[PDB]
Amino acid sequence: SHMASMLPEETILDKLPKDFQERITSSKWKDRVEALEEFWDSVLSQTKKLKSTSQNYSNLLGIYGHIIQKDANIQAVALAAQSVELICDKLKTPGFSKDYVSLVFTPLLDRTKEKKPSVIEAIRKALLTICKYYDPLASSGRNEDMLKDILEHMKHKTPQIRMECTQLFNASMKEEKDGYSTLQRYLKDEVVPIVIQIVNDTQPAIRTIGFESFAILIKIFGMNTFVKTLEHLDNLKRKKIEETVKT
Repeated sequence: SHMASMLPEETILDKLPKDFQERITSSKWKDRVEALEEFWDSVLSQTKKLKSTSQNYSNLLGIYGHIIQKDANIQAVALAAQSVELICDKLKTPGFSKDYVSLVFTPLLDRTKEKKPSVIEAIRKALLTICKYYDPLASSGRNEDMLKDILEHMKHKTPQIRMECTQLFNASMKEEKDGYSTLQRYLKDEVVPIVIQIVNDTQPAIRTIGFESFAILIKIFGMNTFVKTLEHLDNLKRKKIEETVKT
């Protein structure tokens, strides 16, 4: 006698094998991967909607975060990233809390140093999903901590990290449809200085991402507000950016 017809919520914490803790902390690579893969194949991969109430996902997410941050086996890293992505996407907000985010966000940003296609793709997907539910550019300003973390990684000494994190930031700018106010507050004093460094990088792959960043910024705020910055860049780079705005 009610109006809603909803998808039932599911639980997964009760389905973690009793030897999960033991296997996930084993020195043997196969022990960790089998534990991760079996839980993924039989439980997580088929999950459609997760229950938040009285379900404390911190331990599990903490385990995944630790793996992403320190595991020497990139296959275990990929599996952990895939698992985190799933939990965030099926629990959504407010269930997947900022406390939960803290257990996995920096680890993922740090691990963007990985180059193996399948591994970095898994890390990328988890980061994009987390940023979808917790928009770093949120006008509320609630996620500026995440924004600062991303901006800091865009200045990382490791080229792969600068590139991947700048691409993540670009995705956030392109996906934004709920207010540009926060992005604008960070624009001239924090964002532009970093994008300029990316655009002037000696590596062409990095410069390309930088041109994309500036082009996106121009499509959002307009050309006029960046005239001073653009006029200071090398003539060739300015032209590259203008051309990218069209593409």
